[PDB]
Amino acid sequence: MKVILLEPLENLGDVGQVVDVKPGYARNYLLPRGLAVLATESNLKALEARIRAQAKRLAERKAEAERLKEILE
RNA sequence: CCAGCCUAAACCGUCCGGCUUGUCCGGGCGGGGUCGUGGGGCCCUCGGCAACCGAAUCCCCAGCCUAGCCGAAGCUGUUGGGA
Ligand SMILES: [Mg+2]
Ligand SMILES: [Mg+2]
Ligand SMILES: [Mg+2]
Ligand SMILES: [Mg+2]
Ligand SMILES: [Mg+2]
Ligand SMILES: [Mg+2]
Ligand SMILES: [Mg+2]
Ligand SMILES: [Mg+2]
Ligand SMILES: [Mg+2]
Ligand SMILES: [Mg+2]
Ligand SMILES: [Mg+2]
Ligand SMILES: [Mg+2]
Ligand SMILES: [Mg+2]
Ligand SMILES: [Mg+2]
Ligand SMILES: [Mg+2]
Ligand SMILES: [Mg+2]
Ligand SMILES: [Mg+2]
Ligand SMILES: [Mg+2]
Ligand SMILES: [Mg+2]
Ligand SMILES: [Mg+2]
Ligand SMILES: [Mg+2]
Ligand SMILES: [Mg+2]
Ligand SMILES: [Mg+2]
Ligand SMILES: [Mg+2]
Repeated sequence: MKVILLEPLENLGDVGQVVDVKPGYARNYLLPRGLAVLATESNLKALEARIRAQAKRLAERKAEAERLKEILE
């Protein structure tokens, strides 16, 4: 069972991270407690989004602060 | 006997719901697509088509079905209860 978890669990790993688990642990616990989600191709593709989103957002907030330093120095 | 066809998916637009604004997550609608010389999508170059095909869908008609109608040519005698 592949599931991207939405919470840092000492068991599995950190948020957003994808990891393998026994189906039971997922179907009967992680899933209902919302702690994690199915690594479905649909959701997985949407996870590639948040990465690119903030990979841009950060590589631009900092990218803009590259000119401010380019003048005060 | 005779005959071949429509979609799902990639792709684009829209509507509603969702987030952490992304050619992004889902749902419905429309466009796109449909085959084994493998085909389609998206990009570059040629018509930027009159045309050529065309129904298993509609519309009119013929025909046919459910009543009908026209239709040739004979008389006499005889037996017999009756020709
Ligand atoms: Mg489908
Ligand atoms: Mg598509
Ligand atoms: Mg669109
Ligand atoms: Mg859509
Ligand atoms: Mg709607
Ligand atoms: Mg909305
Ligand atoms: Mg959409
Ligand atoms: Mg469609
Ligand atoms: Mg078509
Ligand atoms: Mg079509
Ligand atoms: Mg084809
Ligand atoms: Mg080219
Ligand atoms: Mg052209
Ligand atoms: Mg052309
Ligand atoms: Mg023209
Ligand atoms: Mg006729
Ligand atoms: Mg007939
Ligand atoms: Mg009749
Ligand atoms: Mg008569
Ligand atoms: Mg008669
Ligand atoms: Mg006599
Ligand atoms: Mg007689
Ligand atoms: Mg007599
Ligand atoms: Mg007689």
